[PDB]
This record gives sequence, structure tokens and C-alpha cells, in this order.
Amino acid sequence: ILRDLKAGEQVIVDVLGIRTIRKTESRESSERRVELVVEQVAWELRKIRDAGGKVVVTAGPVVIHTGGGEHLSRLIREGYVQALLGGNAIAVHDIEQNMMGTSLGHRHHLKVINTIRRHGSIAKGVESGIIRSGVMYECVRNQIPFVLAGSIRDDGPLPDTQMDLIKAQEEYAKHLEGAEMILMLSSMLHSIGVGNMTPAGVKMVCVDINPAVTKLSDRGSIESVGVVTDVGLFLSLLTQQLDKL
Amino acid sequence: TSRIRFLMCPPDHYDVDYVINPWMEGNIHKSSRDRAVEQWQGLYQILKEHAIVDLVTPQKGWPDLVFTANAGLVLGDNVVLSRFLHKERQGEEPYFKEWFEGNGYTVYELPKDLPFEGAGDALLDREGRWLWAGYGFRSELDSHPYLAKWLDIEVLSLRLIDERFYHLDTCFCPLANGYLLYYPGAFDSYSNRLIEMRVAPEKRIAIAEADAVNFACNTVNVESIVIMNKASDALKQSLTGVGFQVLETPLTEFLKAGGAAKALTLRVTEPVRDEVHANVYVESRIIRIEGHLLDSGLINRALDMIVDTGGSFQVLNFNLGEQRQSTSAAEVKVSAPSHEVMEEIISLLIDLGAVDLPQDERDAKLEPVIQDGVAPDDFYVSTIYPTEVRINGQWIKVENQRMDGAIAITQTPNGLLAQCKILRDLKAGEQVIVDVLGIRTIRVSSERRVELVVEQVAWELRKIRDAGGKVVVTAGPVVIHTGGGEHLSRLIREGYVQALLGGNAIAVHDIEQNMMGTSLGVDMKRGVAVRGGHRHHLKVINTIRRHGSIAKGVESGIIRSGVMYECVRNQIPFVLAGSIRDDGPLPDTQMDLIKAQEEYAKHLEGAEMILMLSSMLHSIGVGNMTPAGVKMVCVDINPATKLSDRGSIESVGVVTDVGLFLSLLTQQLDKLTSP
Amino acid sequence: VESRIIRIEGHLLDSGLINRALDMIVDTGGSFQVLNFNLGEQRQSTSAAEVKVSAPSHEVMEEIISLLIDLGAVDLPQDERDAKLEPVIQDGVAPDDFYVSTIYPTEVRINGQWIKVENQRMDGAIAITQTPNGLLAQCKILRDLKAGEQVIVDVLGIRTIRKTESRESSERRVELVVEQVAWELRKIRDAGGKVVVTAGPVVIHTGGGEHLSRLIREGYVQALLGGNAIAVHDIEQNMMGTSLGHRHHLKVINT
Amino acid sequence: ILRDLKAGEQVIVDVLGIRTIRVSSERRVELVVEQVAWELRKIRDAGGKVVVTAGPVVIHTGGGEHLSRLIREGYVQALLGGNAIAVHDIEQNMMGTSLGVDMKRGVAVRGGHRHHLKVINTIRRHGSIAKGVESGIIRSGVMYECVRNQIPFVLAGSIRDDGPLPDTQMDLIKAQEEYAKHLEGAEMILMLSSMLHSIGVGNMTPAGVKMVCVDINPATKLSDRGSIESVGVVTDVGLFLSLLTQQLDKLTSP
Ligand SMILES: NC(=[NH2+])NCCC[C@H](N)C(=O)O
Repeated sequence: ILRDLKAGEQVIVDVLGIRTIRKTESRESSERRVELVVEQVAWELRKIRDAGGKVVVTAGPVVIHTGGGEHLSRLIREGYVQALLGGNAIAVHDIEQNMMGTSLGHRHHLKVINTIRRHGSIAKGVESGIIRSGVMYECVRNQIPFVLAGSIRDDGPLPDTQMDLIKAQEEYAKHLEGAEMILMLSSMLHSIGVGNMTPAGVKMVCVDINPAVTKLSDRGSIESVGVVTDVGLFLSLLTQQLDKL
Repeated sequence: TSRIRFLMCPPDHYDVDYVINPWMEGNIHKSSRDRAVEQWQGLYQILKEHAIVDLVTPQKGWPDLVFTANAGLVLGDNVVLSRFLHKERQGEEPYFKEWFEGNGYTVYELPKDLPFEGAGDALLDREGRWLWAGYGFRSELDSHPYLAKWLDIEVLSLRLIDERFYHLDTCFCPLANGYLLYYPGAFDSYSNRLIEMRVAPEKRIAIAEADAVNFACNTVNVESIVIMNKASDALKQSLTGVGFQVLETPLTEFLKAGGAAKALTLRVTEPVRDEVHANVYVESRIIRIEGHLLDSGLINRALDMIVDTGGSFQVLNFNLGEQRQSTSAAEVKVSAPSHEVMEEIISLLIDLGAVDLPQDERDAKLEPVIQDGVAPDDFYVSTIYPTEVRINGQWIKVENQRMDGAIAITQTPNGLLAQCKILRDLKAGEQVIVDVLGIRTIRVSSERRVELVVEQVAWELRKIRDAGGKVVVTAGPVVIHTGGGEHLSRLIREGYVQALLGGNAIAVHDIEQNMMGTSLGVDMKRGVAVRGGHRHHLKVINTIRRHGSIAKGVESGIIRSGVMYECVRNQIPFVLAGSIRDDGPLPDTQMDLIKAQEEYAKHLEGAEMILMLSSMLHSIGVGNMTPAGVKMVCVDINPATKLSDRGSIESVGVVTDVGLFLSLLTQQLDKLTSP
Repeated sequence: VESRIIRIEGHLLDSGLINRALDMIVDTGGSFQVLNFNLGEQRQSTSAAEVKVSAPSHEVMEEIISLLIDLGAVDLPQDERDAKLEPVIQDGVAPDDFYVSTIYPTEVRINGQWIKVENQRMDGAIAITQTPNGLLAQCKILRDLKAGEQVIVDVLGIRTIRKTESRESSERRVELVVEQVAWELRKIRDAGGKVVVTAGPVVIHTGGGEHLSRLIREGYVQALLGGNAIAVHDIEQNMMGTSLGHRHHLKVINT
Repeated sequence: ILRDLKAGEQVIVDVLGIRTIRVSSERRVELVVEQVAWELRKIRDAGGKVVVTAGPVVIHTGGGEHLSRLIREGYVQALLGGNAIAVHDIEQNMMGTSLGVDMKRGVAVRGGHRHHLKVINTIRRHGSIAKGVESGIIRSGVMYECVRNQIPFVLAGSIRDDGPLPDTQMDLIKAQEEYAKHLEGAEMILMLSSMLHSIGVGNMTPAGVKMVCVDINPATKLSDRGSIESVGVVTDVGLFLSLLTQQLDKLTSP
């Protein structure tokens, strides 16, 4: 794996001189209940921004896999997001989409992870101009803090990813301080995690298509709302509904 | 003094005329009174060969008078008279009272509207040591301390949870020499825990559902004789194996009304010990609650949570507000069968904004921390809501609120600080709130395919086990939630599993199910809970950290069964990978994920097959590390499993419930052991 | 605006009974005022509450009393009245404002007597007959009604006899498809082609209704194939702004 | 279509001369299986009446032998269904296929309509499912058992029916009538994955009748009659039926 390579070793490049040895037959919800919710979330998100509040977002790679990418970029770009919490995959997938227009097809994916490790961090791949757009791009430009927490499933990982889960929890917690809204977009594990840490009196929006996730918004109906459509659609609507000024 | 006497009543006016239990349903006027007579006569006559039998006069218009087991409870010269829940049986009370009075018994009557239905719902230990009392469907929990005082006996309370077993004597039967005949499925986990503390395993005779719906616990025991309706051969061997002689007599016309042998009798000569006196474990506490109770269904929320948790209530007063839009106020006497249950209930009501009577307000209890990152026994588990605790008479706001934590009290220059902390952050010297005093808050695979795959995978597990191969299982907490953990621990125990790869949560919930019978506070004997609490599994996390490892938890005796138990007992290597959502974590969880990946990969070497039991995050991680030519079975209920990408040859996927799969899997591995 | 006082009994606080009653009232368009509350002495004692109900019109009052009847609410001993009866004058059609039966055991008051309804079924009417064997009340489905029969209208003189605890994909793969379908549908219309639509009531239940209307309105649809439900649900949405709540639904079919 | 063929017409046979020009947990399903089994046993002993309404998925999924065993052993007093469930069950027993898919395998690259159209045509030739059993060409299955043990069944027509069978009621006013008549005195209704028919049957049933509703799609949530008299389980219908007969067996042990 990439992180086990030692300076000095020879590594195969290009595609000459390679064959495989397979056997033979080896080889042989509701929707405008959503713009309902959206229209509300949009307005809450408005006034918190104006009032100098603090919004936190958790996000899974599914944001990138649907259209969600550039929409989250705008949000962070236009002052709506004061922190972003995720894992390895959301950062690598965003960077793959912006650096190549693809979203995992493994060559593109691994080439991204290797490049960011070559430069030594995501902020350095931005200072050096290899990253010029996207979710992670905006965070660095606009100095929005992010924490990427490791998982048992991580390729690489990126240098930025916190593979010590104890410190990862403490970094999540610290950045959650004073949060008024937590925006949770298809972030599966990270949503539950953030939930656990967050006290009442904090508005929490939860989006996923699995309406079996929104099930686990076991707080008020006045401090929790859960919708069940894809974040692409959601973040899309949320962006043009926000744009209506 | 050694002569035994029963009260019965002949079925002259017997029939099924109404429906007040599930057995009666569909059975109205389907009773054959001739067959009822000859069946009653059979019992009467077998009973007269071993005892005395007195009779009440039968009374037209009260068919269920034949079930004298519910007339009251007699101990010595005292009888507490039954008070029936349903009015269809309330007209029996005068006729029972009259018989009891005419036979010289001192008759105690319960308050009106407080139900209690007699020896049918309360059963003496046969060596007179105590009284077993049921509640849940008929008798009320708050009748129990009356029994203790009036009959002067220790009273133990058991909660019934199956509506087919609505009287204690339908699923519970103390016997001579201390043997017990019961049906575990009729009780909740706390009640079962209790039975298991009081009656030794060699003296427990837990019966099967086939025997229980023939009313095999509804048994009359004289000395070494047990009389019932129908007994399986398995049951007969069990009983006569320990010295009882079994007598079967058909009682099916009475099963149509929901009773059998023991329901048709009442033993009025019961052993009185001089050393035996009143004793109540039932506790009660009065709370006050205010808001829009009728409006937001808050009062109905709270009462539901009390019953569901195994407690009971009496609303003492309800008062509508001043004007039309005002807040309502209630005062509720809350009752529990034990302190442990009271603490679960009060935790749940604190959360809702209930508060103590001014006269009963108390300081929070404190116990010190003596180990870093370990809380003392019975620490209070915080919630997401704003919280004040009462220290030295003063209510103070808790800081850094957060849900699955403890509350630590310390002295500082500027006064007392009350702080919410997670378990691992607790430091020696700190004082932590325990108990519940002084606390308030301020607020799609077809059937055909699943069977075929179960055939294949079973055949392959058998094959690999015989060959000295290596099977690796990766499983998530849903395996335990869904109810499939005994199936998993059986696989591990019988040698089909060589390594277990998982996370923090599956280990916690499986130890939780085996220590308490709950997974995330939801009792497993029932499929349900009005809510479910975090007290049970946080206590697990804290206990294991106190010991220092799951292995130390097994060596000490506090873990006796389950998945993790079997891994330890049969030296099966397991790896627990950390995640961002982990409570605790357990001492055994690897929170360095570079090390985790390494350990996963090492235990994956030489694997011939991998079982992936509903844990997406871990199944992908494990898949990523495995080369082709390893067989992979992937089970999850969400079709997006479609990440089984390696072809028909070496990766099969099935879309169904994981416990259901595991259930059929062990079943299939059994019928391959027939020859 | 109309007011009534109802009475409710049972285990009101722990069953959620009185909570459900208040919810129905407010959600259906009325308002309530709890006048009094007698608490039972023990948990199994019965409790009673008297509640004033307001509605903005008669139509909404009877909609609300209907839902309350199911939960077992009654008129005061003093306010009991006979059910209003109106005759059937055309086979298979009920008189305006006929009461719509539910699945629960029902009694009606005729000539001061409470009478059990036979052949109880939901979404029917109740017919009253004087027979050689006395008064007969039976549920009938609308199409079984015969000219001459008397049928209960309004909501007076009706109570239920329940026991106690009786009563206690991807998305812009879509605008992908859409954009294609839209264009095909365009040129077929222009070319004088022929488009056929099948449609289930789910079109109406979501927003779909008026959108399908436009399509048919602006020449895009040359035939429509469906069932009973799509037609009744469309007509309910346009005639009342509701979409099945059974009174609205049955009133449409009867009309 | 088959019913439009007139005597005298010549019809192409064989294949010559033809070308074309182109989510309930495990714990809950078991508990409900306990309850429903106990209730079926109870009702059978009492001389009660259990009514089953079932759709073709029962047969597709592979649960028909379980259903025909229930009917054979006396737990079912009436069967209410449609054209399709009758066709596929006779198809499975005559050929081992449901919609051309071999049942010995869980799979088919495609699956053809030849097998069940041959069933529809054969039964119309005899004139009834009953005549199909008397002649020997139907020897097993759901419909077989109904005929052999004289269990009344009603088959309601629908818009999607091929054929139909001679036994299908294509006048739906009559269908509703026949459904309602066979529903009188029912103590329990089993609803085995057939939404259209389960709703129709529900609409006609008064409260106080026990209703078990089994379907794999949670929207079953149309079980509206309360915890007391309507239980719903979300799982595969054949799997349910499999555990159900298994549970009815171990209640026959003593
Ligand atoms: N001890 C008993 N099991 N008694 C059975 C009583 C049966 C009676 N019909 C009832 O519902 O109360």
C-alpha cells in the first residue's frame, strides 16, 4: 500500500509487462415535503449567518457522488459554514472531482491520494496550485477549519486524516463549541458521532435517502428535522432557495 | 397440621359467556358442559386421593366461579380477598367472602379499584419462605405491599409480558423441595434475573412453548405428585427424573376459558413459619409534573414510560390551569418493584421535567473516583438536556452538557463546579453523582434463494471446519440488535469461526444482552420498548474498563455467555476497530487505525472464507484487503450488498435479515449432523 | 361558528384518549376548552372530562363529531336526541349529509331507543326500517340503497360500543430522463401523434394533479386510462381540496 | 388472445415458419410467528373460520407448498385471490416453473410465457380448475388442495388478467359480493402479500376480526386497526409461511 513504500524501492510505472493469471472461467419519502423543509432550513441558515452565528456541516462522499459538490462549495464560499467535519473519503472524492472530473475508476482515485501525500497536506496542494476548486479548496482559501477522522476503510490515508480516534473525537468536540446549527448531509457514522457530542438547543438538519439512517433524530421536532431525498437535490434546492434575494 | 385442603367449585353453571383474556376469544358458548363436568370430575377425584376438597356453592351467572384459584390468597388464618379487574368476575367476590367468613378466616379487603386476583396471581414458595407475586395484566403492583403486611410474608414481584400468560400461575409453579416449573418467555429480563438469583439451576425446570400453551405450569402439587392437563414426554422425564410422579387429566373445556388444573383449586392450608415476616421490595416516590399535559400528550408519554419500564403509578391529583391557555399540573405516585427499576424510571422522568415534592428534595449522592477513567458503581447518566444538581442545599447548573457522560463535582476558588464528563476523562479524586436524587432538567431476496444460499454456505462451513481451514467473520451491532447473537456465539463455540473482526458497538451490545437481556435498553424478551435507555450499556462500558479487558471480565465471572464470551473461552482472536462514534471505548478497542488495519490484515492471512454480517464500514475495509480466490458471503438487508463485485464464482450476496440468515444457517448445520 | 359540549370517559390520562380527541379537533379546524376533570381515585378508576368543542361551520362540526364518536365521546344525559333521518329517493344514492359508518360497533337512537347497527362495515350508510321484528338498523353500501329507505343524516344520536381498551434512486438522472421525455412528448404532439397516459391516485396524492391537467389542457394527451380511485381522488381534490378523511371521499362518490 | 379464438380457425403450432423483423427484526418475526401459530391452532380446534387472501408473490417467492399444507391440514376455510396466483401455482405443479423460471434453481437468464399460457389454455379446455383436478392433470398445489378438501375459493378479476381462467369472476360487482359472503363469520384473516386484495378485504371487515398482514414493503402500515386486532410483519411471505408451518409442527409434539 502506498504508505508502506520506502525510499529506494523500484516501482512499476506505465502498463507494459503485466498480465493476470486467472483460470479460464475465473475470467468467464415525499418530495415537496422536502422544499417545505428546505425552505425552512434555508431561512434558519440565512439569519444565523447574518447574526454572526456558527454553522457546522458533516458530509459524506455521497455529497460528491450526487451533484452536491459545487453547492457545498458555494455555501462555504458565501459565509454559511464555519466548520466542516468528515472523513478521508469526502476529501479525496471532492479533490478527485475537481482535479479530474471523476468520482470513484481506481487509478484516478489512487493518483489523488498519492499526489496529496507527495505535497504533504491538502493546504500545500492548494498553495502549489494543483487544487484550484471545490469543497476542500474553499475551506483552505477561506480558512474554514476541517477535521477528517479515520476509519477502518481508509485508502492512504491523506496526510490530513486523523487516524487517532481519541484525538479525532476531541477535535470534533472542540470545533462543535458554540454551534447553533449542525447541517448533516449523508454523513452516516459522523452524524451519530456528532449527535452524541451535541447538547440540546442546537438546531440539527439531517438528510439521507435511507429513511432508516432522520430515524435517529431522536430530539425535539423543534430542534430536529429530517428529510429523505438525496443531498444533491436537497443542496441544490437549498442553494437556489437561498439565492432568491 | 399435615392435612392438606383445597377449595374447588363445580361447573354447574359453567360456560364461556364473555371474553376477558385471549383464550376466551372465539370460544364464547363453545363450552361443552357435559365434557366440562366429566373433566372437572376427573380432577376432583384424583385430588381427593391425596387431599381434602371443600366446595363453594356454584352460582348462576358467574361461570368463572369454578376458578377458585382467584378467590383470594390464604396464609394461616388470614386471607386477602381478591378484587377483580373485570366486572364480569366482580360478582364472585361476595360468594368468596362469604365462604371465607363462614370458615373462620380473618378477611382483609383491598381498596376499591385496586385489582388483585389471588393465588392465581401470587404463589407461595412451597417451604413457606416467601411469596411470588405477579403483576402486569390483572393484579396491580401496588397491591403487593398489602400482601406483605396482611399475610406477614416477604413478597417478590415478577412482571408478566405475554398476554396469553396473564396470571402468574399459568407460567409459574413452585414445587416441593424447592423445584420450580416455569416458562421464561412470559417474564421480562429483570424478573428472569430475579428467578435465577433465588432458585438454583439444578432446581429450575424451564419448559418449552409447546408445553406452556397446554398449561403445564398450571400444575397442582401435593407432595411428590404433580397434576396437570397434558405433558410432553420431555417434560415427564424431567419431572420424574427429580422424583415427581406425573398425573395427566384432560382439562380442555376449561382451557377454553383460560384455566387448567391449578386454576380450579385453592389451597387453604398453607405452611406458616414463625421466622417469616413482612418484607417489601416495592418502592414508591411522588413526582410533580407541569406543562400542557393534556395538550402535548406529555402526561401520557410519562405514564407510558413508567409501565413500559416495569413500574406502576397512581395519579394523586390533576389540576387544570387558571385560564384557558394555562398549564396543567399533576402529582403522580410512581411505583417500582425494585430500586434498580426505580432508577431507570426516575431517570426517564427527570429527562421529561418531572421534579420531586419540596418535602422530598434531597442532595445528590456522591461517590469518589479511585481509578482514572472509571466511574463509581451506579453513576447517573447525563442527557442532552440542561441539568441542575443539588449539592449542599444548592441547585447548580451542570456545565459542558453532553449525553452519555457522568457528572463530576469539584471544589474551586469561585465555588462548586458541576461538570459533565465522558468516562475516560474522569480523574481519581473526583466526586461523581450516583443514584437518582438531586437532579432536574430545565426544559428482498426470495425465499427460494435464501434457502439455496443457506444450503451452499452451510456445506462450505462444514467442509472448511473438517479440513482445518480458516473462516473469518466480520459483524456489526445489527447482528445483536436484530436478535441473532446466540446464533453467532454458537458458530464460534462449535468451531466454524477462526477470527472475529468488528467494532466497539457489537462487543458492547452483546455483553449488554448477556448481562441484562437488553440491547440498547430494549428488553430482548419483548420485541419492543416505548423508548429504551442508555443506562444498561454505559454500565457495561464502565464495568469492562474497571476490569481492564473483556478477558478480565470473563475471568471474574461477570461475563458468562455470548459472542465475546465464546471468543475468550475458545481462544478465538478478535480485533475491534475504533470508530468516531465510539462510546468509551472498551479497553480492547484499537483507536489507532493504522494499527487496526494492520491487525485486520494479519488476521485475514490464509482465510478461505469471509462471512460479512451486516456491517458496511467493516465489510468494505475487509474486502479491500482480500485477494481474489477467497470466498465471500455478504449479508445485509439493504440491496446496496451490490458491492459484491467479485463474480458469481467467489462472492455470493443475500438480501435479508442477518439474524434470520444466522437462524437458518445453524439450523442447516444441524441437519447435516444427523447421520 | 358552532359549539357543543361532549363528555369523555375511561382511563383518560394513560391511554392517550383525551390527547387524541384534542388533536382531532384542532387538526380538523376547530378548537376546544376543557371545562372540568374528575380524576379516578385508583389507576383503574374511570375518569371523566367535559369538553367544549367549537367549529367554524356546521360541516366542520359534523366532521369533528364524527371522529369523536369513534373515540367514544357522548352528549350529556340532557342533550340526547334522535338521529335525523332522510329518505332515499333514487336507488343507489344516499341523501345529502348521510352519516358514514366506521368499522366499530355502533348504536343509533330512534324514538328514544338505542338500537344496534347490523352488518357493520366502514364506508357505508345506515338504513332504518320498521319490521315485524321491530326496528332494524343496518349498514349498506351506497349502491345497495333502495328508494324509500330512511337514512341517518347529520351526527346526532350516534355512539359506539367499544370495550374500554378497545378504545385504548438518483435525482438528476431524473431531469436527464425528464428532459428527454419532455422533448419526445413535444414533437409527437406537434406531429399530430397520439399519447396515452395511465395514472394512479398517487398522481393526485403528490402534487401531480394540476400538472396532468395542464398536459391534457395543452394538447399533450389523447387518451387516459385508469381506475375508480384516480377519478374519485382528482374530483375530491378539486371539489374540496382534500385527498383521502372518508366523509369527503364518500360524499364525492355519492354526488 | 385465447378467448377470441373461434372454431374453424387454423392456429400455428410448433416453432416452424416464424421470424421477427427487428425490515422486521428477527426477534419480532419469531414472536409474531408464535402468536399467529397459536391462534391458528386455537381456531382450528374450535371449529372456527380462517380466511386467507394471497397474491402471486406467495408462489413466485417459493412459498406455495407451505400454503397448500395449511389448506390441507385444516387451518384455512376460504381462499380469496386473483387470476394470477391460481395460474402460477398450477404452473409450478405441472412444470416446476413460475413464470418460466425453474423453481429447482432460483434463477433464469430470462424466463418464458410458454409454460403458464399452456396452463391457461389447458384449464379453459377442461372448463374449470375442478375439471382439471378430476382429469388427473392437476395433482398438487394450492388450488389442488382447495378442490380436494372442498375449500371455497373466489378469484377476482383484474385488468391485467391473461385468459382468464374459467373460474375467475370478471364481473366485479359479483366478485365483491362473493368476497363479502365468504367473509361472514371470519375470526381471522391472513393477508399474504397482495395489496389490491388485502385492502378490498379489509374494507369489508368489521372490527373485532383478527388480521395478520404480511408484505415485504413497509407501506403494511395500512394496518390501522390497532395493536389489539391487527398485527403487521415486514418480511418475505414464503419465509413467514416457512416458519409458520414449522411452528405449527412443534406445537404438535406432545
Ligand atoms: N388462575 C387462573 N389461571 N385462573 C383462570 C381464570 C379464568 C377466567 N375466565 C379469567 O379470565 O379470569
